[PDB]
Amino acid sequence: SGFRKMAFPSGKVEGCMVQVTCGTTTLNGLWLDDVVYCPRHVICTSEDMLNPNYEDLLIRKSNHNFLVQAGNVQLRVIGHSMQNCVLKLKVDTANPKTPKYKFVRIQPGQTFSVLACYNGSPSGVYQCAMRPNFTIKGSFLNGSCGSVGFNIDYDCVSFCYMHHMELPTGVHAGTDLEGNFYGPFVDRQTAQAAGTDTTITVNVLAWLYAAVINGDRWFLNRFTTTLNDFNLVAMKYNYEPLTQDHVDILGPLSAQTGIAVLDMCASLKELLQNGMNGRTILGSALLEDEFTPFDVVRQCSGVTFQ
Amino acid sequence: SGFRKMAFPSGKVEGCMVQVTCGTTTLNGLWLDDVVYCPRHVICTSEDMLNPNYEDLLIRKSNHNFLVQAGNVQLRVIGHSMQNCVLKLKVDTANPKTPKYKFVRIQPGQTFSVLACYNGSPSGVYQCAMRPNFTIKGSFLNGSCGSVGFNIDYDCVSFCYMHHMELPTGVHAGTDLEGNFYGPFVDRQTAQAAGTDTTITVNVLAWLYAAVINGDRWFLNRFTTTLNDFNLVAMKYNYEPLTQDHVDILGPLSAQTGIAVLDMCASLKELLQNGMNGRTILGSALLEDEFTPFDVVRQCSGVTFQ
Ligand SMILES: CN(C)C(=O)N(C)[C@@H]1CCS(=O)(=O)C1
Ligand SMILES: CN(C)C(=O)N(C)[C@@H]1CCS(=O)(=O)C1
Repeated sequence: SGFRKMAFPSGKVEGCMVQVTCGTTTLNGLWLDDVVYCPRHVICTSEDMLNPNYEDLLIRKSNHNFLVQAGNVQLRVIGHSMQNCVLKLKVDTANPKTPKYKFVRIQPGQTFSVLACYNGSPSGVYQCAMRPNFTIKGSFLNGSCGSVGFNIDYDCVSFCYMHHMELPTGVHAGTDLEGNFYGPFVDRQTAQAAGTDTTITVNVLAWLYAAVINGDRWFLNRFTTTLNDFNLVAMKYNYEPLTQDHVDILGPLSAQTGIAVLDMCASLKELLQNGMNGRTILGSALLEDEFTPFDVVRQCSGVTFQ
Repeated sequence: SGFRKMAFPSGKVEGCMVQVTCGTTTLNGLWLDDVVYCPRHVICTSEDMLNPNYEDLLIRKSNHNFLVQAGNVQLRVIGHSMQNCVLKLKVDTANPKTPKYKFVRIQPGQTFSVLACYNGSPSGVYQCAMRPNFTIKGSFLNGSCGSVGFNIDYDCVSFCYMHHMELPTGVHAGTDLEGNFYGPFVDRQTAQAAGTDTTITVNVLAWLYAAVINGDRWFLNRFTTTLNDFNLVAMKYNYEPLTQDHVDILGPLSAQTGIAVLDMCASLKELLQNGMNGRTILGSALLEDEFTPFDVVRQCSGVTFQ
C-alpha cells in the first residue's frame, strides 16, 4: 500500500534522446528508426520567434545545417521535412535502441510521463495530465524543448507529447509527434490565452477510490446523489461534467471497494461544499486530478513493463 | 519554469533489476558486477516471518536454491552470504549493464528516487524522502521488496535504499545496500512503532525559495525572525529544529532570490500560525518537505546525467 504520483520507467525513452542544433539554437530530438523528431522552432533566432515564417526560414536550411549528436556520436542528416510544427530529420543510421512505439494523440484528462532533457541528456522524470484547456503544468527551462511525454503498454512506448513552449502564465504547450499543437496554441512569441483550467472530475473520483483502498476513509459520507445533481455542483466549482462513460470507466474500482460511483460522487460533493477542514487525503490538502482510473488500477495491482 | 516532484531517469537502475526466487517467495534483486543483492527475508515462509531465525533458515539453503532470472536468462549462483538483512548472491556473470555506482547511507531529510519493481520488472518511478522517523512513504505491494532507492551524480548511481517491509500503519522500512535498516526496524512480522513524523524544515524553506523563483510570492511577509524564535514555533508544529548548517546550505538560494534565510523563516512562521487561508503554493495546499536545497538548485538550473 501507499499511493504515489508515479512516472513510467524512463530507460526506453532515454535511449531515444539526442541533441539537435541549428545555428545558435540547441534543443532535444527524439531518434526513432532513422528519423529524428524535433520542434521546428529550432530554425528560429530569438528575433525570428516574434513573427516566424517557418516556410521562408526553412528555405535557408540544408541537411548539413542540422547538427544531431547522440552522446559522443554525430549523426549524418540525409533529409529533412516539416510536418506541422515538427521537423523530421532523416539520418543514415537507425537508432539501435529504438523501442516498439506508437504516436498517439491523447484526450484532455489523460496522464503521461515527461522525460525532461537538456542538450539530449535526461535530467528527470515526472507525471503530467493534459489539462482540459490543453496546457500541461510541467517543469521546463530554456533548452528543454523537444522533451517528450509518453505512456508504456508492456513493451510498446506511446509518444503523445513534445514540449515546445511556455505561456506568459508559466504553463506549458506542445504538440503530438505529428507536430499538431494540443489546444489553440502556436509556436510564436505572442501573448496566448489559456482558458479555464477545470478539474478532471473522473480523475478526482479515481483518486478517492485509491484513498479508500489505502485506508484513507474519513471523507466517506452517508449520502448519495445523481449525475444531474452532482454536475449542478461540479459546474459551480469548475469541475468537468461527469458522464455515464466516466461512471462506466470507474466500474472496476466501484467493484473492488463496494462503493457505488454515485455514493463516491456524494462524498466529493461534500468535500467541494465543505472543504477538507484541515485534513489530508493520501497526504494532499487538495483534491488530486492527475490520476486516471487506469492509473489507480495499474498502481494498486502492480502491473509491469519490459 | 514550473516546479515538479521529479525522479532521476531510471534507465541505469532498470538494467540492474532481476527476479530472485527461494522456494515459494519471489522478490527483486539488484545485479551489480557479479553480485545480486536482495532482502534476506526471501528465505522465509509466511509462517517463518512471525519469528525468523535467519541463521538457522539459511543453513537449509544451497546456491542452487536461489533462482535468479534476468529477463529470459537464468543466472548461475556460485556463492551466497548474509550481510545484516541482505543476501549477496555471487553469480558467474558480471552484469554487462552495471553502471558506475556507490553504496551510501543517507541522512533523514535526504531525498531519493525509488524504482518500484515486481518479479524483476520495473512498474514505476517516484521521489521519496527519508523521514526523520526513518520511514519512507512509498507505494509498495506484495512482491515489491528488493526495489531500490538511488540518486545519480552525472554518471554514478548512489544506491541508498532497499525495500523490505510495511508497518501496520502503511509506511515503509528498508535498509542501505550493506543490509542495515534505517531506524529501529527489524525484518520480522511483529508490531513495530514509527515515532513522530516531523516536517523537514530546511526542505520546506528550499521549496519556498523554489516558489519565489517560479513567481508564487503571495506568502512573502514584512517580518524577520531569529533561529531561536523560529525554532520555538517550529517545535510546537513538529518541525525539525533549524540549525546554522541548514542556513548555510540555503545560502545559494538566498543569493539567487535576494531573500535572507531568516526573512523566509518569518514567512514560514506566519504560514504555520495562520495556514494558507485556502490558497496554494506551487499547486500544493500544504507545506512540501520532500525537496532538498540541492534538489531545488538542480531542478531550477537543469543539471543533466549520462
Ligand atoms: C517557443 N518558446 C520556446 C517559448 O517558450 N515561447 C516563444 C513562448 C510563447 C509565449 S511567450 O511569448 O510568453 C514565450
Ligand atoms: C517483511 N514484510 C514484507 C513485511 O511487510 N512485514 C513482515 C511487515 C512488518 C510489520 S507487519 O507485521 O505489519 C508486516
